[PDB]
Amino acid sequence: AAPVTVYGPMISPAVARVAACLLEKDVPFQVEPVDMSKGEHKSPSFLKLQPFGQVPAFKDSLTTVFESRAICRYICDQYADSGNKTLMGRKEDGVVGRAAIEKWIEAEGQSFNPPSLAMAFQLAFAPFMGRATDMAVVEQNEAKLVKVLDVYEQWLGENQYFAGDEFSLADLVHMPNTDLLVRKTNKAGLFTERKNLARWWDEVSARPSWKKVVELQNVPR
Amino acid sequence: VTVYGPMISPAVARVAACLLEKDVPFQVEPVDMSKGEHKSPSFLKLQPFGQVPAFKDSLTTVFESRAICRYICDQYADSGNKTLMGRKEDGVVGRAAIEKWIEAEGQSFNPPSLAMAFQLAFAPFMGRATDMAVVEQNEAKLVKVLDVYEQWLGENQYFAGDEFSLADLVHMPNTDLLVRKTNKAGLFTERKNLARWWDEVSARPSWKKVVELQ
Ligand SMILES: N[C@@H](CCC(=O)N[C@@H](CS)C(=O)NCC(=O)O)C(=O)O
Ligand SMILES: N[C@@H](CCC(=O)N[C@@H](CS)C(=O)NCC(=O)O)C(=O)O
Repeated sequence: AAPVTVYGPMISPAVARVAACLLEKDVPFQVEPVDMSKGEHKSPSFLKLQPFGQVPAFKDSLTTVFESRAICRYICDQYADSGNKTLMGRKEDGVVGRAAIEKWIEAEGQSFNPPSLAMAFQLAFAPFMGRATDMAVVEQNEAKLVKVLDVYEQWLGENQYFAGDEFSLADLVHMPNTDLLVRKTNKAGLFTERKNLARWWDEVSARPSWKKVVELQNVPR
Repeated sequence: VTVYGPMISPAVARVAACLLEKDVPFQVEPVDMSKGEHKSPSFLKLQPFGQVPAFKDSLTTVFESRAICRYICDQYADSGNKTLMGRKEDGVVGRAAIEKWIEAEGQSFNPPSLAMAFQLAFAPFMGRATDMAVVEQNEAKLVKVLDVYEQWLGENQYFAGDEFSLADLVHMPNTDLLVRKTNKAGLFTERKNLARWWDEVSARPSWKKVVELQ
C-alpha cells in the first residue's frame, strides 16, 4: 500500500518512537520534515493534524492521529497482521497478555519519560541551541531516574523483556530516550553499568528496527 | 475485584470511576503509607513502584491507573457502559479517536494540573506551605492545554465526539480536584465549552458515586 506519513524530525524521541513502531510492524512510511525553526509546527495547517502544535503528527489512508503512544497503539491494532505480529502481545494470551505490556508502557510515559527527557534536553540538546546546561535540573532528575531504573533493574533480572520472554511495545517505547542518554551524554553508565539494564539495552538496540531509526537520525537537526 | 489505595488519590479515583461505568463490582482496600504498607514485599508484588492504586481480579494483577482502565474496558467489554472505549463498528479508527485524548490527559493535562492540586489542596494539610511560584508556573502550562481543549469541545460534545468515553473519564479526577478543592475552578468555568463539558460529565452517576466514596 501507499506509505503512511510521520511528520517531524527523527532526532525527536517522540518521532523516533513512531518510526520504530512502523518499522517493527513493517508498515511502509515516509518521514515528512517540519521546519520548527520557522514555526511550521505551530501553523494553522499543522494544528489541524496536531492540536498542540507538537511533533510528531501521523496520517494514513483512514485517519490522522496525534500523541506518539496513541499513534503506536493505532499502528499495532490497525496493522496487527503485518511485520512483528506479537508487538502488542500474543493472540493466545488475550487481554491479560496486553495488560502485562500496557502497565510498562504506562511506567514509561509516567515515571521514566519525565526525568530522562529533562536530562536529555539539558545534556544532548541545550548545548547545540545556544543555551547553558542547568546542572541543578540534571541532578534533580538523575535522582528521580535512578529510582525508576532500580525498579527496572530488579524486574529485568526476572524477565528478559518488560513483558517477559518476548519483545513488545513496552520495550519499544523506552528506546528513544535510552538511546539519547546512552549515545549523546556521559550518563550512559546509568544503563550500561547495571547488569540487567545493560543486557536489555544491548539486545533491543540491536534489533533491525532500531538500527534503521539510528540511520534515519543521521540527518542534520 | 480489589482496588488498593485511598479514594482521594486521583489515580485511585480514576480506576474506581472506570469500574463504576463498567458496572464491575469491587472493593477498596486501604493502604496505610504511614505504616509503610506500600513498601511491603506483598504490595510491591502488585505495584513495583510502591505507589497506588494497585489492582487485582480473578485473572491477573495490573498497575498504573490508565493501564488498569484499559484492561477493565477490554476484559469486561460487555458489562455496564459498553461503549466506554468506542463502538466495534467504528473499528480501530474509532479507538484512536479516544486514545489520542487519553494520551493528551496523561502527557499534557496531568502534570501541570496535578502539580497545582498538590500545592493548593494537599501541601497545606501536610504541614507544608503552598509554593505559589510552582502553582503559577504550572497554571501557565495548563492554560495552554485548556485553550486547545476549549476549541475542540466547541465542535465536539465529548473528547471523542458525540459520545462519552474513557478519554473524558481520565480527565475527571484532576478536574474535580481543581474545581472543588482549589481556588482555580475559574480555569474551567470561564471557558464556556469546558464548563459545559464539566457540568455534563460530573453529573454522571459514576462520578457522583466516586465523590460519595471520597
Ligand atoms: N507528548 C507528545 C508530544 C511530544 C513532544 O514533546 N514533542 C516535541 C518534540 S521537539 C515538540 O513538538 N516540541 C515543540 C513544542 O512543544 O513547542 C508525544 O509523545 O507525541
Ligand atoms: N502513575 C501511577 C501512580 C500515581 C501516583 O503517583 N500515585 C500516588 C497516589 S498518593 C502515590 O501512590 N504516591 C506515593 C509515592 O509517591 O510513593 C498511576 O497513575 O497509577
